[PDB]
Amino acid sequence: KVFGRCELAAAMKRHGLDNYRGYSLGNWVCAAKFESNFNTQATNRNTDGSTDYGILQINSRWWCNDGRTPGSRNLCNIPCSALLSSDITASVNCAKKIVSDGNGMNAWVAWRNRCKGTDVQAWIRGCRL
Ligand code: NA
Repeated sequence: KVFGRCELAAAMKRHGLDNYRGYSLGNWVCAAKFESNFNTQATNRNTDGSTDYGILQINSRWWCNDGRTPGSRNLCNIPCSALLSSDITASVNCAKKIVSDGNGMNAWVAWRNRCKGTDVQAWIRGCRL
């Protein structure tokens, strides 16, 4: 599924991500824009052979099991395939664990490089929320 901007903002809010760990909803929308372009089926292979999955490009190194990342953990206790669903519940639940891990949203390198410090409210501007 390819979400619209305000449609994803609404889905993230419904799943309790708005101001989760003090990150406003525009921070989450901005991260999703630059990680996946709002596509739940987004995948990206890393040079180390881990893979990033879904709207927030969650990595198999630590967070999900894909059976092909030697030495990796599955700290969200999910198959990485669950992160590709039209239903964002698994991605949101896992992102809550990631952003609690100690470096906040810096875990998302696209957030640090493209969202952090910017006018992230623009990402929810005009949305009925
Ligand atoms: Na893994």
